[PDB]
Amino acid sequence: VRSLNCGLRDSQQKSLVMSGPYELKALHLQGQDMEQQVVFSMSFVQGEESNDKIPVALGLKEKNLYLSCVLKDDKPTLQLESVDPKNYPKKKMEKRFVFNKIEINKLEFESAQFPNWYISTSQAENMPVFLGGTKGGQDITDFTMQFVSS
Repeated sequence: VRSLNCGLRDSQQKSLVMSGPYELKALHLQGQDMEQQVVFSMSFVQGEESNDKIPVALGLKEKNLYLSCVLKDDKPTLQLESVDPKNYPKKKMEKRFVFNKIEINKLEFESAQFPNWYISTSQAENMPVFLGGTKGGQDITDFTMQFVSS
């Protein structure tokens, strides 16, 4: 299974960063808070490889943590789940972990497990990243892949 390493930044220039051990937040870096964005390991998994759609899995480089979509309090919710390093990424994986990466010049990440739910950020700084179902309103659903390198 082919993987890559990148950071993600919404369309408003908010970089994804770590909150505590089990949550992400978004805030404008560069000249405010310096350059360290979470490094994701994006794997090319199996599913419908539509037109501009590629099924991927988003993992926290070196944490053995994956983003997953689960129902909590009856709403599709983003959680970071533990996985066994022996078994992951590898595979063609479970649904809760698959996101359809939709290309536009920006990217959207739709929950494969919950069609029409997207990885979203608020307009406000330092807020948690979440699964949102509007794609219009004040929450951001568009991102760019950032180089980290080394």
